[PDB]
Amino acid sequence: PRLYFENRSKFIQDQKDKGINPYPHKFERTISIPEFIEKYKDLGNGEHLEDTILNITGRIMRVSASGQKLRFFDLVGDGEKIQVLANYSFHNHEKGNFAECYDKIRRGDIVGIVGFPGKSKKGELSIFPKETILLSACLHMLPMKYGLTEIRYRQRYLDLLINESSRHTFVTRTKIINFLRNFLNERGFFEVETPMMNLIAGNARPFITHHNDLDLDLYLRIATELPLKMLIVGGIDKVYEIGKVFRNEGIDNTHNPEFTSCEFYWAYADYNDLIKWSEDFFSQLVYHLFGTYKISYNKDGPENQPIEIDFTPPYPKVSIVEEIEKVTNTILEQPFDSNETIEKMINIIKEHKIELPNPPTAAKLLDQLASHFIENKYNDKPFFIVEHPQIMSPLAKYHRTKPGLTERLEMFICGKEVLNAYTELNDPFKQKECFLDSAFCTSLEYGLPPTGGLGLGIDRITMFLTNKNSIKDVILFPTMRP
Amino acid sequence: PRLYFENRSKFIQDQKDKGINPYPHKFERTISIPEFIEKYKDLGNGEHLEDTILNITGRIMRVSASGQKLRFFDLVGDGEKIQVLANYSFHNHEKGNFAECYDKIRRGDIVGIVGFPGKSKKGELSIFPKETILLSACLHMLPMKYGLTEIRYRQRYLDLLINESSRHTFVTRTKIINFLRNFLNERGFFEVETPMMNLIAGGANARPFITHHNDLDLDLYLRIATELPLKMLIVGGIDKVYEIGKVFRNEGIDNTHNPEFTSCEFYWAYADYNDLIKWSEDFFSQLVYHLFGTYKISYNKDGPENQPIEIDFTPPYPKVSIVEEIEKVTNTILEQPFDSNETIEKMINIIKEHKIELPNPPTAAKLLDQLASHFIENKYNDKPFFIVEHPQIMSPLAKYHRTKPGLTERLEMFICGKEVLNAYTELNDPFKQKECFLDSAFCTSLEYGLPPTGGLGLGIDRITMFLTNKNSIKDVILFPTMRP
Ligand SMILES: CC[C@H]1CCCN(C[C@H]2Cc3cc(O)cc(O)c3C(=O)O2)C1
Ligand SMILES: CC[C@H]1CCCN(C[C@H]2Cc3cc(O)cc(O)c3C(=O)O2)C1
Ligand SMILES: N[C@@H](CCCC[NH3+])C(=O)O
Ligand SMILES: N[C@@H](CCCC[NH3+])C(=O)O
Repeated sequence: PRLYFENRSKFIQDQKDKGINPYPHKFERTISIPEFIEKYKDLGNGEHLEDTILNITGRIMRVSASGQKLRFFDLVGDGEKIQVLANYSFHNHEKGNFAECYDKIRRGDIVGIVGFPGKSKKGELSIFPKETILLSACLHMLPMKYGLTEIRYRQRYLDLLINESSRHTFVTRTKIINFLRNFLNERGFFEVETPMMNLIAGNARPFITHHNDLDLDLYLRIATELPLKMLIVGGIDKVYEIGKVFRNEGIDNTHNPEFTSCEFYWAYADYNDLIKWSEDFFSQLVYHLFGTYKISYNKDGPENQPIEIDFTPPYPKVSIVEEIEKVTNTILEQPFDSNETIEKMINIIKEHKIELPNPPTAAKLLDQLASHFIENKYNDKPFFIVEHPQIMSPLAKYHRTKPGLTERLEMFICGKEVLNAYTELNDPFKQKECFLDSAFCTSLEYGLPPTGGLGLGIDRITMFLTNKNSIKDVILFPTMRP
Repeated sequence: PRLYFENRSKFIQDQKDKGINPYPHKFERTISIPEFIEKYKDLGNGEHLEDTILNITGRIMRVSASGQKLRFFDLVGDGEKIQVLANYSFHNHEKGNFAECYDKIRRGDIVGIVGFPGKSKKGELSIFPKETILLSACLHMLPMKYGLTEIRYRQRYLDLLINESSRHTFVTRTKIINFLRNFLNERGFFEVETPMMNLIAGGANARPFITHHNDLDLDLYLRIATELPLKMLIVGGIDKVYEIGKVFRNEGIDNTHNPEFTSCEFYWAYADYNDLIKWSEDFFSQLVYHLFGTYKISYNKDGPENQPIEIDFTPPYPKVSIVEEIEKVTNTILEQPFDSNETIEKMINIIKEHKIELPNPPTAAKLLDQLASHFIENKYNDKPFFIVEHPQIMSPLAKYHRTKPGLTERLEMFICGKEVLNAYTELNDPFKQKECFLDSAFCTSLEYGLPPTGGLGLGIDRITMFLTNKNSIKDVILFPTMRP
């Protein structure tokens, strides 16, 4: 209970009163635990190198029987575990009594060990201490290795120490990001940094904050799209950024207020080049992590059967306007925001009984029509939704053959959007929103070269590559209410 | 005037009416301007590669005399420029008349050129078109060289297109961040992402940006530092963890302070102050040598018109204790407790005696920081120097000094009198943390055992300032924050 904390807290006072520093300043580690393994993992059983004295650190995760001559411990560090065999014969009695300097070590304590490598006669690789010091004691009681359950979200430090699956989840998350950064850097791109506080944000509700020195409300950025396109006008033909974006929307299993995004912009490249980029990226991404393009994902949870997602390119391409016109057997007349087609789309929303968006705009009705009849159609492999109407794509260049549409693409995994790209609209006259930042509109008048931009959802991508059902499991500290 | 813009807009709709698209969708270029230089720079004067047809792009930056046989253009791309030599003879007339297909081209136009490489007989490397197509027209009149002087901040695309000093400046900024990232990555460090919005301010001394989450009905503070969540990740087992990102302080705006700026904080288990001193000296010396080939650089401290100073980055760097030198330059004896009304009285009498701008509020920590900002920080301007052994009153999250009472094992590196580094060994005992009788989540994380850790913080925007020879913070940020 709280009793264990009260006992360990006053033990720290005892050692302080006995002239011992329970939190010493420096302990010179001469080898880490993973490095300890590789250097001595092929030693014989019972073979001791008693004449190679190491200095090792780590956390105690298991204390064994208190045999008054042999002590067994578990030293875990950097995600890997070794054994500690404290023998009275090998212990240095010059610094303290053997039984006295080991009965005080509880499970969870950070210790510093001076010893030599070797293997047990059983066959377990162990470090044999001649000297053991407490570096940082654990006042509370650590849970068992299967005791975590939303504590993993608030006390993430416990979740990283107890559940082995949690570390792997984040060792691969930053590997997905590092692979993405190298993928663009090796193709001649340019990582930059665009501001997060502006005067207008540019489908999102804005986080409003106030600057006290300037006395003006600033919108937290919802997308790094506009300032990156302004950098394309500036000459930076291949630019990207990987940072946090903000949505003041709802919180559920696949949405978070802040979330990691990546947007690159490619000069003189178009919609066809963006499809090839995503096919090359995701295929090599999952092959870099797994040695294969087919991955297993549990859409229904770990208790149920998983599905197989094949990442072998190419991926299916599906036009949104056509399949909405097929699965519903309807014909939508352009313009889609006419008072007749708007009513016709609402009629389909009420027949098939779907949550009608609020308010009923032709863009939201088309998006809602695609979210039910198209998105959750193909789950065993990623696919693109292509050629969105310009009523749904204000900054996407008009389609070069079919009127009313654009050259847009959205890739989905298990029916969730993880990618958004299109050929960038560069005509300032065809951009009617410019009669949006007025600084962006002015930058279009200075000449935006034919550009293709693409946006990636880092958190959702990491979810499906780690077999996770909730976005709270790919973020170290998800924002919640105390 | 703006009539140039009106005529270019009328020109661009008339071209649409004549059946031509002024903004085409895709042009398949097969070589970039830097590649064009790298491949054909070592050519003979007047030599033509008559059989290699290249498709090249770029922005037109100079339009010369409209002679009806030869046309000279300056085509720039990715910070480098080649010449365009359009000859009437070489022009494919089946696509249009030579004079008509080139009178439309204005300075600033993004064009796609199909031609062959070579040099003019005068020695200029050029591209010889046989057809040129407008990809994106520039409707406004572009300014001249160094025609910009705060328009360069509000229209950074103009600043990147005209003067090469800033494209070189921001390429150096990305190189500094890329070098730092690979510097930590090579040493087994682990880059993560901590939340940017939390519930309490913690890590430094500043004012936070306040925002409201609607569907959570809670007010969240924008993070002033990543110090608290990263130390929690040290307890989690990740012994070498760091993060690079933005941080927010609702303070003033001047030449060395910006509302949001880039920060980097790493935490290294089983390392203390000494290990961080060696880290700081090895990082800065290697970074400067990696960027310049020497450890000595020149910086214009107070403008490009005045005398600049030379900064030597050869390790090691001087170490200066804050209380030790505040006592020697003011020939006063300030002893502990520093927050006592006797020491506070003597410190504030030094403030009046030297006509010093008093801090607000004049706490023992802010009085001590202002005294160092007036008597120690503006000292060593020929070499970066460390401010060492700060009192515990100015360091709530720093471990007590192992041999000097009332102090912490803290270090602050200063370049030209401006703080660019903050580091100390981490206070790992929850009992000596006064606020943990900050967040209760960070206090509870300390209870579960924080190994002896050394943490450090870097001001990326201030570092790129002194390494790109810039005087203001607005010159190292792409889109600095400013009001209409
Ligand atoms: C920038 C790249 C985008 C491409 C398309 C896909 N989109 C996904 C984004 C949508 C979203 C909305 C929201 O209110 C909250 C969220 O946490 C998220 C989220 O986590 O993911 C990323
Ligand atoms: C990265 C964390 C600190 C380490 C030590 C150095 N310090 C310097 C920091 C101070 C500051 C305050 C402010 O309100 C606004 C600013 O733009 C800046 C700035 O750019 O630099 C950063
Ligand atoms: N800003 C888009 C991604 C980039 C689209 C291409 N400019 C989004 O929020 O999905
Ligand atoms: N977070 C500190 C810098 C790092 C201190 C050492 N952990 C700051 O705000 O300056």
